[PDB]
Amino acid sequence: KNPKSDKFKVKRFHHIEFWCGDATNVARRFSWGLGMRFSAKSDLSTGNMVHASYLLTSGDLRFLFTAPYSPSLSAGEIKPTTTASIPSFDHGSCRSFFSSHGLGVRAVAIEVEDAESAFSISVANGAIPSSPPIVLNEAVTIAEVKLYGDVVLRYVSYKAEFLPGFERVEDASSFPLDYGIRRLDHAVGNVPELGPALTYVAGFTGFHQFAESGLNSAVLASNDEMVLLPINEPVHGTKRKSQIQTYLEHNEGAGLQHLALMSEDIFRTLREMRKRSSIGGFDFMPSPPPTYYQNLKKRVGDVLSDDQIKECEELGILVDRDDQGTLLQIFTKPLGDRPTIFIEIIQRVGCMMYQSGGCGGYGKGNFSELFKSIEEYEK
Amino acid sequence: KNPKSDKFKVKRFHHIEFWCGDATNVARRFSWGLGMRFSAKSDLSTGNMVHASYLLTSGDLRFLFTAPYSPSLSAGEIKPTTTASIPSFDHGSCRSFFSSHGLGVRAVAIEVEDAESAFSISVANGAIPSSPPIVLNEAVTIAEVKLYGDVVLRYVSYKAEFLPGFERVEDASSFPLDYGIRRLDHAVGNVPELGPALTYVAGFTGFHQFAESGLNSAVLASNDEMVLLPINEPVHGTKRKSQIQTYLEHNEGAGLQHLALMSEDIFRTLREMRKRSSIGGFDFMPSPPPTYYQNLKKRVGDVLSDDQIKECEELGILVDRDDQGTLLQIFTKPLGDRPTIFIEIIQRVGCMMYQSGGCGGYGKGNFSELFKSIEEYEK
Ligand SMILES: Cc1ccccc1-n1c(=O)c2c(C)c(C(=O)C3=C(O)CCCC3=O)ccc2n(C)c1=O
Ligand SMILES: Cc1ccccc1-n1c(=O)c2c(C)c(C(=O)C3=C(O)CCCC3=O)ccc2n(C)c1=O
Ligand SMILES: [Co+2]
Ligand SMILES: [Co+2]
Repeated sequence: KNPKSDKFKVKRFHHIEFWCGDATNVARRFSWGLGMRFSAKSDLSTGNMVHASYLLTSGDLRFLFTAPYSPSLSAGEIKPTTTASIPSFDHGSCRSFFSSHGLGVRAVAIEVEDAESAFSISVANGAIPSSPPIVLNEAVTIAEVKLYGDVVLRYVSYKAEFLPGFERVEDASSFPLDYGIRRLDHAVGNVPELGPALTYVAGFTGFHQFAESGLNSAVLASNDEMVLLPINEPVHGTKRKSQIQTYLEHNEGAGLQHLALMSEDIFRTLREMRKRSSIGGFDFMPSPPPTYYQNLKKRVGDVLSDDQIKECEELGILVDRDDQGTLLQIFTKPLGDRPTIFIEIIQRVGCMMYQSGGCGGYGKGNFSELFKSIEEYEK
Repeated sequence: KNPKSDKFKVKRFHHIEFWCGDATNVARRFSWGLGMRFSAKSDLSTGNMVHASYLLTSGDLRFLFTAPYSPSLSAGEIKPTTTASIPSFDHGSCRSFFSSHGLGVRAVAIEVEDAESAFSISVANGAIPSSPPIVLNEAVTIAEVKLYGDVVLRYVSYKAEFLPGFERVEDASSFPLDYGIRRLDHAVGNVPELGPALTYVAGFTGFHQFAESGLNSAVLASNDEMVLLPINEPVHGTKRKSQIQTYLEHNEGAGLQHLALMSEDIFRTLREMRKRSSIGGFDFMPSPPPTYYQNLKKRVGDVLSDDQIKECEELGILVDRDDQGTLLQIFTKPLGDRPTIFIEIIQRVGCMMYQSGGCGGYGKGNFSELFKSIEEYEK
């Protein structure tokens, strides 16, 4: 059941912003590892004396990488005269975030009909304000409220290309990489206590809840279920230590756990990413045993052929199934030094009407299926 | 004239250590951009709860990338019980360095006969101590003194594979990249005042001085002139603003300006690096006008053929000449967000006896030749 209770009009995920120590090196690594194109910049070469921000795109997916310059370059500025293109940016906040958490997501940005309205309604309904609405060049409005930990939910609305003050990058420096990633499917937070986190976020958004090893989790969703925000809490005392708890320890508390990126062809995406794992790209979790793929015939043999299943086996892809649809997924190793944030690659099969959001679930059935396949492979 | 006045026995450059916010992403970017192999690690997976350190190698060149973990992971440790593999590391120093300077070189490390002796003699002769000698697993001794700004000169000596506590990286995660880079030729500092900097460093090392647009510079060299440490100061009031002064402003003071990496085949190195510039690697300075390469015939037509000169032209390579030998060189754009540190690729022709250090100079003749070629190309 979907009560469609959004307190303001939400459209889609807009962008994800990483706060970095050096935006250049993270953005170049991610571009190569994920097959994302450099598409916009705001830095010294565009007159920004405050922060360096670089935008990567793949389809509708937008990854922004931002780092602070020396405060000395902008010491004469005040907020009315700022050269920052993202007015919510603050040197001290950014340095403290990265010191505390390491490389990670600062902002989960969603496009809304009216960012000022979304902000006011959010705070009237319990949201902790982070940055008030600011209109950029009379064209785009941006506002921020706290989501969890030091992560903000950023509202963006357009009257009528990324943000004012960003320049399109020169074609020569913009190599058209593309491994098939097309949009952000969901963005997942880890928190110490799920209940209060859910109550807080669902409280100010009106997002509704969507449809024994490590965690409890729930998913908040917008009206059409295209903005999907799962949240995890640890389960303590378990045989193996909870990966949610490890996250909280190494991250210094709550924050974004993983970004799930939808591919239009997960087999091409994983072939291309795995070719680059050892030459600057991303590594993937250790593959499941062959028993997992043997057992896929009984589970999804009506959705995937033998060839398509064998192709899952060579690439380490996981498969889970809903009552609505089927999900192919795989997880990277952590994106940076700490065992904190990672990426999921996903493709969904079914739920055609366009495809409805969350088709096939989030792979929670793969916890049981993995452990069983582990012991079954012990044989 | 070479008075051979080293106050202790110096062998060769050993490694360069970058202090990072996220060592993983910088190391992966550099590995791909420069064709360096992942060869050792010290991080959580090796029991280091303090810092993440990753070592890249190409020939004898060793680049180390280090970033701090949360201090909470090691809060119970004291120096006698540390899990850090580099005992001079300090969370606060590293965070303050990166906050102040951004991504850059913390340590210029040279191998010496006896790091304890080198340290004591250095400080007895004016060196400002940074980290006292520490013996690692009764096998390697490390000590540090201040060089300039927040850069240290690190002494390493071996009784008899990088450092104790570092593990060799798994072959699968160790792709054998190689674009021809073979060793560190020289490491260059920018300072506000050259005289005091030279007096200080030559004072404690016994290094001797080796053989109108922007700077004054001089080069300190070890006995056999294989450890080469140029230092630049700005020249103010010039028509174009000094790039040394821009460095000091954006770096928050003195620091390492560039690393010159010798290639065994500069044409292969530059072909391979330029193929990767727009897909995660490094960008190069804008190429000289065709007049520069037209004028190369008269200057080096006895060293390079027409084909070898035309090959310089397509790759943007610069050529300068000594009375001893000839130098091919090219400069990258800055390695990170700030217009501070960059890399030079070099290959030297001549001075055979082995090749003697500094053969061909450092390209200072290319300041005049570039400006002339600029106006000549205006035509
Ligand atoms: C537990 C674990 C340890 C070491 C590496 C990997 C894992 N690991 C996962 O992290 C994992 C995740 C993260 C999801 C997942 O995407 C997801 C949930 O965890 C909760 C609902 C929302 C959501 O999107 C699904 C299955 C997973 N499975 C099966 C798994 O094994
Ligand atoms: C001035 C400038 C502005 C924008 C980009 C590039 C440049 N630029 C250089 O940075 C440059 C350098 C850095 C060297 C060089 O390697 C060097 C010295 O500068 C002093 C002696 C020790 C040493 O190693 C030589 C020639 C150079 N030339 C010719 C040049 O044009
Ligand atoms: Co997921
Ligand atoms: Co040089």
